[PDB]
Order: sequence, then C-alpha cells, then structure tokens
Amino acid sequence: ATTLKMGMQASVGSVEYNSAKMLADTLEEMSQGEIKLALYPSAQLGDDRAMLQCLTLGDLDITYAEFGRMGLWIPRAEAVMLPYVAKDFDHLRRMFESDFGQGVRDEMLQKFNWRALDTWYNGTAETTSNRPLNSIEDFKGLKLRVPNAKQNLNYAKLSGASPTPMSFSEVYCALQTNAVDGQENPLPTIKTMKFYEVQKNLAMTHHIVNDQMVIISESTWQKLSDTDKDIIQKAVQKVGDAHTQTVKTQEAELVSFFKSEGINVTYPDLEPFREAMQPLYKEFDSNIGQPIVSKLAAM
Repeated sequence: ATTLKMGMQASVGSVEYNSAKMLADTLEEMSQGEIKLALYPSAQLGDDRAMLQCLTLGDLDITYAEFGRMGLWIPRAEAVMLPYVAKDFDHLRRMFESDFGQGVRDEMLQKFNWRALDTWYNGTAETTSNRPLNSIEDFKGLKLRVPNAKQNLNYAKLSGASPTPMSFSEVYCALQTNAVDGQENPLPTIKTMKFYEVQKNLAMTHHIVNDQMVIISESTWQKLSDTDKDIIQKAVQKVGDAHTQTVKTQEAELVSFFKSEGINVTYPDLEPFREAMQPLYKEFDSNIGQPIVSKLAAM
C-alpha cells in the first residue's frame, strides 16, 4: 500500500478537516485501499510555514495553504489577497489558473518542491460592528480591530476606519465594552469566537476572498505511478467541488443564524470600497514593478 500523510492547522470539526477526511475516504475507495491518507490536524506538526517545509523535505506529503499565503515566499502572490481584488471564488480560480497563477505555481514547484494540485473555496471575510455599516461613509470614526497583518490593516485604513491593532484573544472583550467598535473575519470565525454575542451588526463587505490550495510534496509526487497521480488529482478536484459548495452553503446558513440571533445584516455598496483600494493597488504594483493587480482584477 501507499500511505500519504496530510497535515493541517484546522482543527477537528472544521470544513477543511471534514473535506480532508472525505479526501481520505475517496482515495482509499478509488484505489481499493492502495492509497491511504493519515490526517494530522490542529497544527500538531507545526504551523503552515513548518508544514510547508516538511513538504519541501519530503517528510510530509500534503498540506493546505492559501494562494495568497505564498506571498511570504513569492512576493507577487500576495496580490491575490489584497482587499477587493478578487470579487468571488470563481474570479480567484481564474487568477490561480491564469498565466500569472501558472507562473506562481511553477516557482512553488521549482524552489520549494510544492506542487499545487487545486484550489478550494474557503470563505469570504465580513465586517461586524456595534453600529450598522450601510455604506463606506459609516466607516468614518469606526474603531476597527484588525490583526497584525498588512492587508487587513490596509482594508481598515483605506476604508476610512481607525485601525486598532489588538491580540486575537482580547477581541471578545474589547467588543463587549466598546473599546473597539468592530472587527473583520470570515463567518465561521465570527461564530467560533462568539463575536456575534457582542456585535449587533454584520456588514457583507466581502472584502477578502479566501481559498485553500491542496499542495503535494514533489518528492512524493515523483515516486507515484502515473495512474496513482491520476487518482490523487481526480480525487482532489472532486472533493474540492464538494468543499466549495459546503462553504457556500455554510455561509448562507451562518448569516441566517446570526440574523436569527438578532444581528442586523447590511449589504453596503462595494464599488466605493474597490475604488478606495486603488492607493494600495498602485503602491503594490509600483513597489513590485509590474501591473499585476490591475490585470488580476479585470481577469
């Protein structure tokens, strides 16, 4: 038999974990038990940077990474996680599949032994607050908690809010006492962190569209037979379709859940937000020296 090892930061019960278990079941079935998958959840083998390194060394076979997460290693890949560049997951897939994406993936493979097999939708970030955000104009004066992450601050700063750095474990409290007026994160995190208990409004700002790439060790890849390569590729794409639909379904259920909790859900016009990001887009392209963001946004 062939037993592959898959590591992930996501804990048990998450969509990312449930899809990996589905992947495990699909590989076993399609190969009649010749290919097995062992799962190491909850970052038990280290964080994403550590697990990606083990793939480079061939000590771990598969892990998750966001397309934009490649920016730590390949600066231009950060373009895809700049706020408002990707309108939705389909748009993000075109970026992944484009010549730009193909260029990024070739570099991932050549330098780091990372073979990106697929991209799976993993949610879109939204904005909660203690007062309704009906338009961009309402961000003025908003004490907005963002993580210590470049692109989240830029969303906050260029939106007209007042970015208010703060460690993630303190946020529930800061929201309760209005020390901070709001925060931004994907819908599953808002539920998991119980942020809906201390925020009366949710704005569907759709400011960051997330994915998860499924990455295989090239050392592992090159030892597999041609047929086993085909089984893995087809299993990953099949599970990916299911994962994307699950996340989409879960997103609709979560807004309905929060609304059923009394949350006021707003849908501000997003074009003024996209326009407001052009300073960031121009700085990124000027600093990097190529018109990447403009091409991606129209792709």
